[PDB]
Amino acid sequence: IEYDALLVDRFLNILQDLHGPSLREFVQECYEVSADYEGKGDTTKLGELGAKLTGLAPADAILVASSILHMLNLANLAEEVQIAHRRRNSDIEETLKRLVSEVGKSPEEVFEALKNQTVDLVFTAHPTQSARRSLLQKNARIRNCLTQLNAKDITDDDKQELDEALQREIQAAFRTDEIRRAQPTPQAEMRYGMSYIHETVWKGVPKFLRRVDTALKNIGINERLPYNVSLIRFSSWMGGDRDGNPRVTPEVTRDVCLLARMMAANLYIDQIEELMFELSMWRCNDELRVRAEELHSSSGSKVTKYYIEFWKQIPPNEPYRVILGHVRDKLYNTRERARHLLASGVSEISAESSFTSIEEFLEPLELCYKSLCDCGDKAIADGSLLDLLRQVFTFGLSLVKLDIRQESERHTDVIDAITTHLGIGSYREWPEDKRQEWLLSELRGKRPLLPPDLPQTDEIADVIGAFHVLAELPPDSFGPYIISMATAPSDVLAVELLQRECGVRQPLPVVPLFERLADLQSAPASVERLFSVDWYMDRIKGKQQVMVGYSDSGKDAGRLSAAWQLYRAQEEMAQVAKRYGVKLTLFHGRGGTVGRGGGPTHLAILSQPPDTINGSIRVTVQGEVIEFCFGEEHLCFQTLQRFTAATLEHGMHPPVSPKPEWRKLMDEMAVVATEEYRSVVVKEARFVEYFRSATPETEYGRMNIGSRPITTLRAIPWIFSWTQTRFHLPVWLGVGAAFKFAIDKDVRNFQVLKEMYNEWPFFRVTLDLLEMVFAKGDPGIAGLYDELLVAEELKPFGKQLRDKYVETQQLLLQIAGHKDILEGDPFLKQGLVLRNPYITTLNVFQAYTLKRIRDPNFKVTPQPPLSKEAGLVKLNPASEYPPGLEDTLILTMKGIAAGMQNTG
Amino acid sequence: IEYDALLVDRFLNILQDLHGPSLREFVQECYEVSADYEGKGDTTKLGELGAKLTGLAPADAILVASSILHMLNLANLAEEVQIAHRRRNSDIEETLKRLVSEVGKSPEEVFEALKNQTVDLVFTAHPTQSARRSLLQKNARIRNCLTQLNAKDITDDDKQELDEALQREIQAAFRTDEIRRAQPTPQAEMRYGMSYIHETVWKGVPKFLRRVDTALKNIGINERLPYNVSLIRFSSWMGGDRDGNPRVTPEVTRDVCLLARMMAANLYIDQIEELMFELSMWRCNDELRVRAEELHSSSGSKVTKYYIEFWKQIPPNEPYRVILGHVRDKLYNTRERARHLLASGVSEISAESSFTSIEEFLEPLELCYKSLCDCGDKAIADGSLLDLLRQVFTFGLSLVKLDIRQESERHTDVIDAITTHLGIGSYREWPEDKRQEWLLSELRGKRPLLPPDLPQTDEIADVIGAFHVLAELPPDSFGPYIISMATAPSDVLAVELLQRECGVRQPLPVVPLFERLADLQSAPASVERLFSVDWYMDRIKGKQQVMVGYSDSGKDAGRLSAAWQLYRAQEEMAQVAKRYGVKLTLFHGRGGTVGRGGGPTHLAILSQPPDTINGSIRVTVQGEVIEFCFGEEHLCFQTLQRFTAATLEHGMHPPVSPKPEWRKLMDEMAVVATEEYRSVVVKEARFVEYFRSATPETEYGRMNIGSRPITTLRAIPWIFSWTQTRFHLPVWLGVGAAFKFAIDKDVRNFQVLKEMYNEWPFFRVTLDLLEMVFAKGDPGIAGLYDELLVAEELKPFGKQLRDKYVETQQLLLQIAGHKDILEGDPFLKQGLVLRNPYITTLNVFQAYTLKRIRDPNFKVTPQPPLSKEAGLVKLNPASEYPPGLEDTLILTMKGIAAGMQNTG
Repeated sequence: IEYDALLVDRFLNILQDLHGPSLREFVQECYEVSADYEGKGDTTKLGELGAKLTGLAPADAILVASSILHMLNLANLAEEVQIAHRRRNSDIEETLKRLVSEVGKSPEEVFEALKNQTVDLVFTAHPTQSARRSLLQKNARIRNCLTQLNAKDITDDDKQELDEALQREIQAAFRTDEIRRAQPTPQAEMRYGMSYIHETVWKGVPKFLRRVDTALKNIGINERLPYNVSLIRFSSWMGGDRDGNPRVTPEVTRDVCLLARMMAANLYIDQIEELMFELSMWRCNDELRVRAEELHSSSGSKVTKYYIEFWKQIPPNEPYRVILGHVRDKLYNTRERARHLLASGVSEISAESSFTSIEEFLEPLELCYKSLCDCGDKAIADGSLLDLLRQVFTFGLSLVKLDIRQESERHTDVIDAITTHLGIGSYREWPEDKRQEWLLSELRGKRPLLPPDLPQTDEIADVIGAFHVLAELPPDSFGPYIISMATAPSDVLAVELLQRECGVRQPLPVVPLFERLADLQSAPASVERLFSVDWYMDRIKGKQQVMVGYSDSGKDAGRLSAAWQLYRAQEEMAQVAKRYGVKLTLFHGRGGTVGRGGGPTHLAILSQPPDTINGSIRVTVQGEVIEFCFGEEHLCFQTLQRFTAATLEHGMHPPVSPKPEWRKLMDEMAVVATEEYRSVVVKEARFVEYFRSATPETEYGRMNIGSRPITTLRAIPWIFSWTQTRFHLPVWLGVGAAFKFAIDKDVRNFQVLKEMYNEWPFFRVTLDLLEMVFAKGDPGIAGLYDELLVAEELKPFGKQLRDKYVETQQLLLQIAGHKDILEGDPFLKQGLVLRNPYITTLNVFQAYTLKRIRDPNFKVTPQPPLSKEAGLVKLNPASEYPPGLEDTLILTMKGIAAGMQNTG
Repeated sequence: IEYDALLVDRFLNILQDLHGPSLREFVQECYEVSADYEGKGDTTKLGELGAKLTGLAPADAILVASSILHMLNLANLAEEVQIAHRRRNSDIEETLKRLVSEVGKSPEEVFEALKNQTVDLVFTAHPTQSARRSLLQKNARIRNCLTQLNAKDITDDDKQELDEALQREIQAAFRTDEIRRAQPTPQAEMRYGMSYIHETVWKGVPKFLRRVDTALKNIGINERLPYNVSLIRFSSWMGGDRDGNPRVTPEVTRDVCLLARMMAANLYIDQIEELMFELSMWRCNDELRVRAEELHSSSGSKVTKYYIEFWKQIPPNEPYRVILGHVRDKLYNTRERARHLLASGVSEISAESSFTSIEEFLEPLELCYKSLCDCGDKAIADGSLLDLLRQVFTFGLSLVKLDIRQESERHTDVIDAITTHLGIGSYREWPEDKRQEWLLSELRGKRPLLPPDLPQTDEIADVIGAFHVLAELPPDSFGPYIISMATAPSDVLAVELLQRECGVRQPLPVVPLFERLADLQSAPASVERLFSVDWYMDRIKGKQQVMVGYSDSGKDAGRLSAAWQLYRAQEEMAQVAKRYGVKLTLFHGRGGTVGRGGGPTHLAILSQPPDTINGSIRVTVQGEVIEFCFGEEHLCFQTLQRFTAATLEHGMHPPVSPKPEWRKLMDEMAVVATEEYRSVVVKEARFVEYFRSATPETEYGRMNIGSRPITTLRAIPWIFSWTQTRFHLPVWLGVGAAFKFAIDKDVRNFQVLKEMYNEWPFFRVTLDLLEMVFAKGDPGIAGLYDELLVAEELKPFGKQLRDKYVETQQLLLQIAGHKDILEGDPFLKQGLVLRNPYITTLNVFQAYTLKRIRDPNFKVTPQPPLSKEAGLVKLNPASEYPPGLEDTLILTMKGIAAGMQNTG
């Protein structure tokens, strides 16, 4: 609550210096009026505030909007810092002690479990990130300045300077345009998510483990965690996922996957280069002695004058510096090899001259470790050496594995053209049992099918291309090959074919994507049918993985229905696997907002059926969230902490399995929910009309968050639209009726709901999330958009919804036993209280802007300029909307999303 | 005394945890014992240790030697922390206040003077760094872990993980052979001293400067210190100084001056890259709008796939990023250019393709700074953009300038031979008057001289070739050409010629190096003569530099004499200059030890004739001192602080000019101090034998410190010798007599001696330095080497010096009015008490070790190996001296060197 006033005060001043009191006063007022609204709760303020803003001139409007955006951002920044300081002044050491003590588990059990556990976090570039790298940068700088600013040992002059620092970064950020003017490229996006790896996660992982070691010893286990074990791994979709996005061509993958390999190569060099300086021992293994001597006579060259450190030949007097040096040289060709490959077509540098596999890079390293531990000096080995070893297992030769995605109907096109051409029918019109026949005969065969004279097609080729590249690059640089909207088992085979048929060394594994409601239901079906194919079941080798999507599930049905459906689905799927003895691991397509399956990490894991993780899980970090989770130091350390602590516990101390009673009621409710949902968003004709009216869903594409070039469509904008209007329709629409039903059915059921909310994790967490949403909603604000945009005829329709909101919230609070929303979290409300008034301003602002943009005959009374006098307006060359209107709008969305902490 | 134990304690725990509880104890005992002598004086106990020590197995002798070495080392580490942590609770701001407040100066007068001040700190690689470069890395590591381990906001886990690291690091340095086996190379030496630049000084400079900006504000001036103004500058000798060192071929010169530019260009990139992410405003100069418009308009729309950031074309909406990006590329070439010129022979990268002059590089950067200013974002410009500008004006493209040093005679060798080969006789035999006449006319001629067919010694080449390398390399990468042993005006005119006769664009400026007493006295004349030759005066352009040695200077003549002479030297020289209106600046060849003109920065600059410094001053940093003065960041900041402060005062608050009485008496004691001096080193053949008899001089080389191979000895080895044996004979020799004499010549002089040590800065510092010297010398250890290595013959001669020593020390304390030594510095004495007992033990282990070499028939009763065991000793294959002696001797030196915190 302190830093808040600090960052804000600072900003307000800069504002005044750059633009003069007049304007600083305006922003100052807006807050006041919004306050009276958020405080006394009198709706007259919103209308008054509206008069204040509709008068502003283009430049002032763009400024005013921008001003609130920055203040809001700052708020979030202050909050992070405050959270960090507090909580230091959850934790594995905790969960271990708790598991061993309370739950009582042999430390060996823990240790083992820990060893056999792996949480793969895959970053994805879903258009969920609003801020641009430019501002995200200034932020990390302000965070850092704000921290050192609270240093309890900095002199006077010291502080004085740090302050000046904080201010100019604030001003610099204020001075840059936050409206990304062009759509990013797939390569640019990968360069974004990558920034975190070589800036916070790279040197983070090793530290995280050091703590996981300290913890282990604190529980008795006087043994560090083996460096080969990898508790957490990072994968990426930036460059691999090409579903619905034509811009991710097969070359884009070569480039991004090559560039990433160069970065790793580069990082490790700094590692080794120094490591050499540290391992200056001479007492070595009988084994290392040999290995070293050989490299001594083999090199013989020392003329490397361009080497800053360790230029002339290293004497065998320093055994490790010898091997390390070698490893380094090979590392340079690996970096340069890639450079050329990227720059020109090829490289003079030979394949054998560089590292092409992880084993090739480990053998030398591992050697030093053994040598050290053997010749005594183990501790010296457990130092920087142990850290590097861990990095290699976590990051490997290409910072992160790359997944691949593509809707199967594309694979059908390819396979169909191949059959048509060869004169053997239309694979398309083939019955599933027929396709499985042909496809299985082929997989068993030995004779090539891919005809060289095959008639290509931009897409029929774009897909073959992808596969080829998969063959070019190493086997390790890739993750699984996901098949969007793929149903029948033939769909998984058609890919198994193309992989080998397009020549692929170690064909990557195939994993289906069950997201649409329907697919999630018939999910355990296709799953079993697939384990019934001998060939497959045989090449699979026990290990199997399937991806479950959280976004579209509740888009076509309720949130409640979907939430339960995904539970059931991954619940059964876990048996259809257990029955066929396959280690099925689930890939969770969790978003940023609760509406798309998001929410606190430990809670989300706890809400998953018992016995369906067992130390193996993949989870998506959608764009925006990457910032949230690994933006800072401590932040990253928490995300890693959180994930492994939850996954570990969910295994050795599973959640409760739903009582038969609950299941029945749950299944029954889910129906009511979906019937309630589809009834209004689907069955109601004029709904969509009302939808594209009371919300800025239409203007979503203007922000330019991604590189993807209507009722039945898109989900990110869907969630977004109501998050802006602060209504959250989608997140709760079902729940209203689902509850009233279980009660109107039998009065005693109410006591059941209360029973569930108190004993069933899935259910408590599900409700607990909806409370947070309601805590960020405001039917008042929703009404304003209605009144201003929604037509007269359907005006009353809005009110109905407005009522369902309230009704659902009461029911929600009763079941939970809360007399007040977020009655549980006091600080979470404190924050809101400070924020809300700023958000409410941007709301009213957005509301009237849309009003002006849509109704060109909406008269307004223009006020006199405020800022000291525009090119600020000329920043948007050709705009379809009049003057400041566009930029202003993009700004409001930018900020409202900021204050809310969520884009979509 | 805090870490003083913390560190030592863990060392032992590791020591016994690695070699057996016995060795830990033995080492303990040897201190326990030696602690008694230092606290008693009965040299009787000493003999005991000697017996035991020599009776240790070769392997154990090493271990026991290294232990006391690594221990003593630690003491120096814990002491560096004990100072920071306690000081963190001299200063320019202070000095600026004291000047405007107390001295009554105009804040504008102080600012102005600060803009015209400059302090060139010249790093050199003298064989003074008796520390392994591989060991230094680990010391820094330790210091860092010691500081952090003593924070307050760290947790228990944090503390345990840190203390854990701090040990594995101490164990790392121990498990590493501290004796360098292969002698260094000129390239390896420039590399050692260079690390400090990019590892500390590169970032340090901008910081120190901002602070100065802060100070200037904290006293009035609300304007920053212009970025083009450089308070400090960095220069090197490493690769340019070839005096006395043959191994520095003219190739090594281009070699290092090339590598340096590759590093400079390199560092600049990391900076510029970063600053590209910062400056992201869209507002700019009409000038910059135009400029950036062109760059974007041209240079295609190319993408650089191997570029991590800003790979694609930059939009012109980011003016600053356009220009800066172009600077980055220009930078990448420059970095690649030199990279090639080193490794291969030439480069494809064009001349225009990269940066050649600082102007090319500045022009753009300055364009931005002014653009940001004009457009209101001065506060933004003063951020990272200023720091870079400050670096550019301080490091240039070379990073550090290079001085070239060659003995005067070596230039005669050439000129003499190019006359002998031509018609006219011999230069060498010509009278000085002749030399000037000829050389002058020759310099005014138009017809060549240097004959093609001229024969060439392996020496006449090494000098003429060097002159060619200077022709090739760029003018900005060179300092002056320093003529060691400068004597007469011809000496300068000879290089003035040779230079033009070997073809040089910008003939480096030539500067005399008056180092022998003889030349010092005559110096003022020479300097005036050179100002007399119209030709020279015209090429001088008003400025003039002249170095003055301390090392060899105090060699021929006693310390006192030399010290006084040097004063008069610069005293008159200044007057001469002043007479001809020449901005004479002096280059100070200050050593590391008091014997080579060492001591506290401020004290030193203080003890210099008033009105000789003012504008500028150059100072050397002899190898060992570099680690000192720039080892840590806090060290660097303070060093910069010290110089600029001291230097600023000496200008506005000059010291007192000696009183005629003082002058006279000084001159007198001067001759008396040399008399007693040379009389024992020159006018005595019995001496030379005692030297090689009592001090381990002939062992200096066994350390492979630098690459450089009676009066035939250098300064360093000289002092090194008497410093190990704790006698420091060369530093106090003359003094004793100078005093006694003036005490007899008259009694009123005792009151005049005291009267001087109170009011005259120079006379004070000199004695104060001495007191420290004596504060380290112990005649006990002095004579111990007699009864062990001194010939029974001149055994008394030794005891005769013993009495002069003690007589001198006594009289000193009398003049200073002190009871004890360092009486006025409880900290230091407290340090000797805890450190000495260790140094002693090493002296004991050294005096006997020298005998086990000098006297083969020395019977010593062996003992059982204390450690748990061969290969240790077999680390030195080809060694003349028996088993563990070769190594133990070098070790005992290295160890004592650390104890005394000085070598040469």
